[PDB]
Amino acid sequence: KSPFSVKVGLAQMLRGGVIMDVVNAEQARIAEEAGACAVMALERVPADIRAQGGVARMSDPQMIKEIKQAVTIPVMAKARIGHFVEAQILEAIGIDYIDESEVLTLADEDHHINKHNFRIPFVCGCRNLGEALRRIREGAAMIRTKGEAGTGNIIEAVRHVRSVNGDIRVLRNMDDDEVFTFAKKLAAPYDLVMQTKQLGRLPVVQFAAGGVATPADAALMMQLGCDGVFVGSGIFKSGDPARRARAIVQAVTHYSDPEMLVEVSCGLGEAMVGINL
Amino acid sequence: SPFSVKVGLAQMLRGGVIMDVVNAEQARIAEEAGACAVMALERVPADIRAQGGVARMSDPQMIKEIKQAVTIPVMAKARIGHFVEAQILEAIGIDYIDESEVLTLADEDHHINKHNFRIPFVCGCRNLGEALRRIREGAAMIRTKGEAGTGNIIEAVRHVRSVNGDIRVLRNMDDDEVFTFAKKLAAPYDLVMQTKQLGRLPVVQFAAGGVATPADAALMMQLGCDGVFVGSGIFKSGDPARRARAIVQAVTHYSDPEMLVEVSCGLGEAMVGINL
Amino acid sequence: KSPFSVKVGLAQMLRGGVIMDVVNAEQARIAEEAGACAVMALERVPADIRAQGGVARMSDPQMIKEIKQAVTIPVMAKARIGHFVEAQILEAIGIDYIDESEVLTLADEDHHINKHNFRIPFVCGCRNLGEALRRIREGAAMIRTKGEAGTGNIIEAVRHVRSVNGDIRVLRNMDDDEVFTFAKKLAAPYDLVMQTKQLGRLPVVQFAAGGVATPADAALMMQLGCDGVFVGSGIFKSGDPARRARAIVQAVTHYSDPEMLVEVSCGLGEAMVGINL
Amino acid sequence: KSPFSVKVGLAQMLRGGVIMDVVNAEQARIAEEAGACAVMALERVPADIRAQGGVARMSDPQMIKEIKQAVTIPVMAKARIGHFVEAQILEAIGIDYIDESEVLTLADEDHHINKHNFRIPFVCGCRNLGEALRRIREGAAMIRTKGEAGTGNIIEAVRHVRSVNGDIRVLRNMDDDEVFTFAKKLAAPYDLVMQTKQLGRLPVVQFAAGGVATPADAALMMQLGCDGVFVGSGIFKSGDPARRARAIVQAVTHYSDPEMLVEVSCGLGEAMVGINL
Amino acid sequence: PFSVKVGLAQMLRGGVIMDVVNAEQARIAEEAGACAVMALERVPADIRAQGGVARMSDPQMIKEIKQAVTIPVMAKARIGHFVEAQILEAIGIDYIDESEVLTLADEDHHINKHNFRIPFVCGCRNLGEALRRIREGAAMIRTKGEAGTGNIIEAVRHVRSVNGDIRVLRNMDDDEVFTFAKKLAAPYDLVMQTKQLGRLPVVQFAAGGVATPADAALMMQLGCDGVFVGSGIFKSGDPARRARAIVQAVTHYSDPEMLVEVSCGLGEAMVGIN
Ligand SMILES: [Cl-]
Ligand SMILES: [Cl-]
Ligand SMILES: [Cl-]
Ligand SMILES: [Cl-]
Ligand SMILES: [Cl-]
Ligand SMILES: [Cl-]
Repeated sequence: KSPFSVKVGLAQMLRGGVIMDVVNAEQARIAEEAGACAVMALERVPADIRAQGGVARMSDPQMIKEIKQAVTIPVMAKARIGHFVEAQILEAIGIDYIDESEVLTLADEDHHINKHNFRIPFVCGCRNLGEALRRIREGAAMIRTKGEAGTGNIIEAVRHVRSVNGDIRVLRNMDDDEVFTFAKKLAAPYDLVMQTKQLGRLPVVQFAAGGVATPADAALMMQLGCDGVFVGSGIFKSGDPARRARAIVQAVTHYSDPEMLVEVSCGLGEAMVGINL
Repeated sequence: SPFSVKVGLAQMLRGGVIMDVVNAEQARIAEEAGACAVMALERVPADIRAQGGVARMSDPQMIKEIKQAVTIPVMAKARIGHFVEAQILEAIGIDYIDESEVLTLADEDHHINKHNFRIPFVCGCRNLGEALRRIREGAAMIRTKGEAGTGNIIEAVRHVRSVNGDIRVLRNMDDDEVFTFAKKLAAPYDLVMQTKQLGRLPVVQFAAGGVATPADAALMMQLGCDGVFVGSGIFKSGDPARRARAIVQAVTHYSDPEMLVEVSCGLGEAMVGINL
Repeated sequence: KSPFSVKVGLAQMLRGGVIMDVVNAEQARIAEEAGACAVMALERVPADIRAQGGVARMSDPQMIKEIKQAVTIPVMAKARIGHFVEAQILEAIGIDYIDESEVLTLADEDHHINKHNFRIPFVCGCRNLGEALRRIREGAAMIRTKGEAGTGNIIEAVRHVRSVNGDIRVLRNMDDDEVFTFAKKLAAPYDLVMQTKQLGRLPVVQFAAGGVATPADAALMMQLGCDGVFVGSGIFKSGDPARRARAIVQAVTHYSDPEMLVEVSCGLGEAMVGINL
Repeated sequence: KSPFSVKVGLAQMLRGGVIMDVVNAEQARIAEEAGACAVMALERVPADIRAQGGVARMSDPQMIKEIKQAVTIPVMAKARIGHFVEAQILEAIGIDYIDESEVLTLADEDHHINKHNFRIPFVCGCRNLGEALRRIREGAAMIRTKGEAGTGNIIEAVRHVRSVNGDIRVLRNMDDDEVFTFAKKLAAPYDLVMQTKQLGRLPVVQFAAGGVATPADAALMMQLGCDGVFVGSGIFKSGDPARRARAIVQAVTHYSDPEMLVEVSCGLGEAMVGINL
Repeated sequence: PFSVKVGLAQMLRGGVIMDVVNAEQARIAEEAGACAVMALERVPADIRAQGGVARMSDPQMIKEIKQAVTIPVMAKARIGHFVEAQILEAIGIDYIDESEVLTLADEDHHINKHNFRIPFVCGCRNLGEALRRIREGAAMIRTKGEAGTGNIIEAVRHVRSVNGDIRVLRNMDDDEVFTFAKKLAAPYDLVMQTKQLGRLPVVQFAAGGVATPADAALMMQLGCDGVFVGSGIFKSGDPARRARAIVQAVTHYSDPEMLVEVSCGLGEAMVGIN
């Protein structure tokens, strides 16, 4: 198996999981104790990046090391889009995944990181199938929806999931002779388009992200065909994070069980208020 | 059919007022004033409008508290397209789901597939095409969208006259022209024809959005509605129990001006609202 | 005589009069004592509706009953445009006229009340001859100018009076064969256009309203050919309402007597400040 | 019976008929022998007016007298729109109807003839219900569709018939309170709009005209609800002009009988070629 | 019943329908193996070139064609001209084509085809249009293609559009079908029927610009049930030969050796217009 396949295989172990944003070791422990499949180490949640502005960069390696030592589940961290040196540093710290993330301040407007130059697997965002496939061709081993970051509004995530999955379904029964033109119109590599056609799904793990605020939101993403979910702001910017954390984890595990969804949602305290754009 | 059963259930609400309530005391006041059902929520449309934020399905705990406090039917709101919010609501054991545009839209392109549920749904509309599209998706009851949270009836009047006006056009239309009419409404032809034959919407049809006074409520009834929703209009007024009873009576006695005078007389401050 | 003629006849008794807005029984008494020909009962004057905003509706029947009991002159009250139930309620209270009024919040954007379904006479606003005739065909028994409400600026009333009267004068000597096209261009019913031509004036009583703030303003409206005037804000939002009320009444009665106009205007105290749009 | 009701009654005798354009007495005789209910005397058919251009006016009274003497059925003739003196002349010749016709050169861009000043009944064209009602208010006793003149293409006639009849149907069940606004939007007299509502059809005889080239076209107009048809150009250029005339007459009389329509259409010779605009 | 009319048209599957202007041509079409003939007084290439108003053909010429052959006879009525259709039905022909090559008679409404006993064919350019025509009572659908040019480009476009949207619909999330029906402006029930069947619920032919055997076989390889040919045939050295070649191309559409043979030495195709 190729080095890319190995990275793809590693991310498959996250299936059925919730990845939680954490700003310190206590939060990392709460996330792990609630049953998160991984933590995403950062110095500012997307809701605070949105509200405060400023330039948002890779976190101090010291804070990332503190998180990595506090838990036994995988640790991810964010690098700015195109900032291949930030990614070099992260990889050298010994974390498990890099998220080349649009919630940080864009560092390169025209090019993403060449992810094939790394041993560590990367996650990238997308809003549509063409974007997902372009990120994979650059070497992303996992894809998430961009959703809308820091608002608690699931609308954009739903749009992106339906866009990606919808185009995958179109591709499945398409006349093979029309696939060349479809690849052109997606601006995506033809070989990856054909692989997606043969598989009937994205050739890497696909998670939802952006605006998941409630257990209902998380389960909705799973019922729409995601492999798992990222939660950022939605937890520690809520009234009771440990309980809310557990509730989201349970919602993802038991996504097709309305009785369970009722139980975990019942009396959950204040959700993040967020912002309607 | 299971659809015809849901549609038959909603018929009991004809002649009624459905009231928004935020707690059990309010649910009791609504029931005692003679509401035909209550709509459980954590924020009235006037406060959603004023405060903003993302508005979602209410905590199932608060909904259970309301459902235990009254013996009339309980409805609750789910965001448009949020089929999992609807699954949760159904699992709580309430009577109706309102797939509601006053909450924050969750799916810009698709509504809930309401036929996948046992519980009946209410949906909003602004015109006949929209009403028929919602019914085809499985709505068992339709309301006007009106304008939410303003106390201004103008939009509800516009929507009621739009829906009823197109129904009246359809009634005497040349049959050969109905195909093109269905196309122009972007509505399913079979439901268009059913509406033509019936001379009205094939489900219960209520007014909603901006009903603030007994006069407003009776106006909606005189324009041909089966009943009215009231949200903000009550508990954001000076005396809600009194105002609640007055709206109920107005709907029951909608063609009786002497009664309308009596229930409107000395009612205290209506919601101030907003001219948008 | 037809029921419409009876209503028209009843409004003719207001000719030469001033109709005053009043918010309580004391004000109604002051208006009556100053010689108003009728009072218009309401919970908010147009200057306060303009300043405060909010939805403005039919007044509480209790306050209207209190006004009706406090005076022996006719009582009018306002209903929102198109709100035929508000009008039903007013008629059932036993007042003398309904004003289907644009100073309240519009209830029906496309249709006015079908005024022929009522026994009580209605007043409606207009800005031009076509609008006046459309209101009359719907069953208005009296017409007023819309003017500009709540500003104390007479400019719009003058515009509307000159527009209506000017088109009436055009109509008077017009070639009969051209009247069909004129009716079309006014979007007014041909029969009412011809009746106006034969009469040489509106077939109902015509009052000025909107922005009448001084005795000079009131007399100007009368010299321009109005049958009487409405005053709202212009009085009780002035420095001394009882004196100002009397002065306006006298100005309307003695509109062509400059010596009298001087006397009633002399030392009148502060007029409403208003707003120049 | 008002003088208008008498004119309207006279035109009702044409119901179920075909009116044919004729340029001389021989053609008038052929039209009558084929069973036309009336003839329309003119010096140029609409297909020649279209092709040649020039100013098209009232026909020479000599040629109209020659036609009127050649037949015992009613004789109509055309006057230019607004040309009330052409209409005076026609009436003084002693013909039976005047067509105030848009196929002649417009004489008054803003005003039609005041048809109430004449004893003779008039026919006017329309494209929609508002136009029809405006012509009737001016005194038209009969209405035809304008269709498209001189092309042999029935599309416009169908459009106009469906427009008029469609709006009549809308009007029939409309909320009475909404009829005022409907009259305004049609720019039509309210009283005539209400009369049409009560009757459920136009208050005068209504014929199709413009582009009727075949028996199928004629019967189509009748099945769409017309009282009869005008034919101009569609007839007289033929192998056997008399045969096409008879076929159209039979089609109108037997409009709901497909077997009869087959028979009269079978082997009819060349129809007018016409023009697709 | 509608299902009877739809069943009848299914017999035309694997066929070529040929435009004919007289009885000799109808005989040649039948002898060459056409599954039906379309009677008309002017081919679409002459309608295009000459202009004028184009209407239903004289019933006499239609009767002459119907007597000359034993295969089904179709004829054209103008869009919305329901009386032309009444007349055609009364002559006793087998199908009516409510046709856009004739001059449009109603800009806003088609014939209400359910009021007739005879099956109708209608044109389309896309799936929404096809479903609307079917709901009005069409028992068979054809591509509009481009009429009277001999250029297959528009037929290819329309076939790919219809079939492409059918394939999209087949594996679409059921919850998304309501919005898809709205966007097609098509009746939801017919959209769902199409989804369940995986094809149009009536027979679907290619038409417009089929000029060669290669064109005909291309339409079959793209998933059509058969083809219409108009202009493409009768102006020829040996009209009978081109007719037979197209029939054979449709029957043997996946056999390149056969396609070579029938195309070899065929004489001048219609010149047409780009
Ligand atoms: Cl940025
Ligand atoms: Cl929203
Ligand atoms: Cl307003
Ligand atoms: Cl002209
Ligand atoms: Cl009138
Ligand atoms: Cl055309």
